[PDB]
Amino acid sequence: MKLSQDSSQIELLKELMDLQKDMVVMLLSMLEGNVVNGTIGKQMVDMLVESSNNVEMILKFFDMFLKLKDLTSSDTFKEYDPDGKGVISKRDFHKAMESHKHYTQSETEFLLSCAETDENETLDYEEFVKRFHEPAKDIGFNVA
Repeated sequence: MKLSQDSSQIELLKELMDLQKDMVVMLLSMLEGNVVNGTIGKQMVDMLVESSNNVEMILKFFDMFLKLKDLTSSDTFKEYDPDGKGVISKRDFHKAMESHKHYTQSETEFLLSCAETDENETLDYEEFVKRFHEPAKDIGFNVA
């Protein structure tokens, strides 16, 4: 949550999510040979219950950075940016995520903060998506 807004720690965020992927891998390894209603599975669900808030916040991170893809690829976004140039205004981006409306206002402002601002007020949303979504696609798979 903290590193996403800043633009200098992209590599640190990537390393952190790599560590998260390895942790989920070890948990899946923990879950080998488990029978239905197994003791290890019960202990795992207990751990998730103890870490409920953190799991919730991670899931929100992943869900917004996964819906970013079809938000960008929707036709509403492509008509807020009719040209195929690939740069959209900040106001047009705000209006696009409200026409899509799959994002709340909190998600709206968080995505705006995490998006790099430009002097032309037109950010490369291709750069935005190919920086954020693909890591989300790669690591969130293990959580799912």
